[PDB]
Amino acid sequence: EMRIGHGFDVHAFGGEGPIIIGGVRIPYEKGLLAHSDGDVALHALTDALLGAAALGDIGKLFPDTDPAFKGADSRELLREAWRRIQAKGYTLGNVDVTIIAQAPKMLPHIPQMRVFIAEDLGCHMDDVNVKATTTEKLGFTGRGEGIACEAVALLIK
Amino acid sequence: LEMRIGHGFDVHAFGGEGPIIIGGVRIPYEKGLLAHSDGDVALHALTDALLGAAALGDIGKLFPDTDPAFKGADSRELLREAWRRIQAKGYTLGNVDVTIIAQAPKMLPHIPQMRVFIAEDLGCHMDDVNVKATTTEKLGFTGRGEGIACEAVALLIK
Amino acid sequence: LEMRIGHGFDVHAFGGEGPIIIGGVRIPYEKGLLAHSDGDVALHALTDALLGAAALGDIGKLFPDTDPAFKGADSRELLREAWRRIQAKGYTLGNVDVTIIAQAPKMLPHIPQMRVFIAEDLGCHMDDVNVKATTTEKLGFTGRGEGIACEAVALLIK
Ligand SMILES: Nc1ccn([C@@H]2O[C@H](COP(=O)(O)O)[C@@H](O)[C@H]2O)c(=O)n1
Ligand SMILES: Nc1ccn([C@@H]2O[C@H](COP(=O)(O)O)[C@@H](O)[C@H]2O)c(=O)n1
Ligand SMILES: Nc1ccn([C@@H]2O[C@H](COP(=O)(O)O)[C@@H](O)[C@H]2O)c(=O)n1
Ligand SMILES: CC(C)=CCC/C(C)=C/COP(=O)(O)OP(=O)(O)O
Ligand SMILES: C[C@@]1(CO)OP(=O)(O)OP(=O)(O)OC[C@H]1O
Ligand SMILES: C[C@@]1(CO)OP(=O)(O)OP(=O)(O)OC[C@H]1O
Ligand SMILES: C[C@@]1(CO)OP(=O)(O)OP(=O)(O)OC[C@H]1O
Ligand SMILES: [Mn+2]
Ligand SMILES: [Zn+2]
Ligand SMILES: [Zn+2]
Ligand SMILES: [Zn+2]
Repeated sequence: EMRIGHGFDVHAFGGEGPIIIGGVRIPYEKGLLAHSDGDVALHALTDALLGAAALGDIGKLFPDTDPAFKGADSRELLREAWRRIQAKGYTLGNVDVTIIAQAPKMLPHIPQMRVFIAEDLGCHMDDVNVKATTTEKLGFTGRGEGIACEAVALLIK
Repeated sequence: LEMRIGHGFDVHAFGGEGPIIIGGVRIPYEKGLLAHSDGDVALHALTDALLGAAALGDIGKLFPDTDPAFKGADSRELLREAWRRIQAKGYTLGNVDVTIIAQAPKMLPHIPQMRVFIAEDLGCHMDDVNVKATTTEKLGFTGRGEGIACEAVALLIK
Repeated sequence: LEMRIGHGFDVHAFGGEGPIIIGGVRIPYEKGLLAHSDGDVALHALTDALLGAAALGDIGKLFPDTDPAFKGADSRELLREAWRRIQAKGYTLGNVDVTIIAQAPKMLPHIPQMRVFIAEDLGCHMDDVNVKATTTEKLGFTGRGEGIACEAVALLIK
């Protein structure tokens, strides 16, 4: 059996940098407003993984209303989601993540992001892709109001 | 033997009175959605993903804005009919995953019923259907309460 | 038997004179698309989907906006070079599905020609390439006619 999933997330800028994306602290004039650590990339990825396993989404598994997850390490959440996916008999095919942001520059950090995500999913780095694109000053990402991220995931068996 | 991927995306603007129909579910809201059909963004994006996997183009290439026969149409009927044409070509369902993007109303209490509706229209197990929701934290047209967007991916098997 | 999924997304802003180039096709329009290369949002998003599935990064990494060698670049050359690298890694094409998000110009008449170009660029049959277009009902930056967005998913086989 092969199964696909798709995730999508958005956080607004606010407060002071740095931002955490893909598990990586990236310097920036602004921070990301969030109940958790604000990791848009890892939230979208988790949604894509949960989606492929028909387990719902981060909001189902870890509510924005529970004080246990305030300030939470989004990597913990990723690892918890992954344990529950594996408990259902799933194994990783591949993941592909798309960070949508006018700034900061993401490319320097992508290698460490992939290190983190490969480790969290107990897979090879070769099964994890991350990329970035701007929207050329258009939309809320273009105007510097926030960052969006998508992910797809392919699961096996 | 063969596996195929599809992607769909759809947007409707709010307008007039509630309720809204999303994933076939009547959801109470102070506003409705503007559409030629019933406005089911979630089912429109799903349909587009299924047709795209089967390389049959899209929902426009089957049910045009022009035709007055599709006015107020049950998007489930469109879904079932696109599904018939996809099956006519040899494909069976792998799985589908749908992402509703909206600031409001809350979608989560309605997701189980949406999945029941979609699993039936596609003749599959409910375990092959996933629906989720996310806000854009007040950002963009969805964040400002102007509309709702939905995305879907589908895997088909031949 | 190994299959891999990829996703790409891109946006370009309108500006300067038409025509625009989308999916390889010169499309008459009142404004152009501002880019470093020729501005083909569709092929960029598609290239990213393919590169993503192969875990080769993205177009910005492969073809930096800083390098003058890519000024005015034919996006189809970028697509074919990315594809060559993916194939060197042992991948063959499952299928692709592309969604153009634009208020105008009208994409439908041009889609057959886009599919021919993409099919040629990937050494595949047209059956394995789906392209569709949709609007966001006058919402957001595409709805206001500010630019054009494109998403793509891809399935690769090793
Ligand atoms: N319109 C919406 C948007 C999100 N939700 C749910 O609430 C949770 C929190 O929303 P966000 O992920 O957008 O911060 C989501 O995970 C989703 O399950 C909802 O029920 N209705
Ligand atoms: N830029 C666009 C947008 C939509 N369209 C067509 O309009 C149909 C319906 O899309 P919308 O009603 O969301 O605009 C699609 O099937 C597509 O063929 C187009 O040809 N060019
Ligand atoms: N926030 C961003 C946006 C884009 N990028 C990178 O810059 C390059 C070009 O981005 P654009 O597609 O928006 O022109 C890509 O390589 C992308 O990986 C980045 O490193 N950080
Ligand atoms: C998920 C996808 C494919 C989104 C692109 C669709 C779109 C037109 C967004 C508008 O930008 P916006 O949300 O920033 O609206 P605005 O520019 O009016 O703030
Ligand atoms: C991830 C969760 C978990 O507290 O927190 P946020 O940081 O608000 O992130 P988002 O994906 O916007 O909402 C889902 C929440 O469940
Ligand atoms: C469902 C159809 C047909 O009435 O129209 P709407 O419901 O308005 O949705 P839209 O995204 O404008 O186009 C898709 C059409 O197939
Ligand atoms: C395609 C490249 C080539 O210089 O430039 P642009 O044509 O500006 O397109 P975009 O996707 O915005 O940037 C990525 C670059 O690789
Ligand atoms: Mn998407
Ligand atoms: Zn989040
Ligand atoms: Zn629609
Ligand atoms: Zn581009």
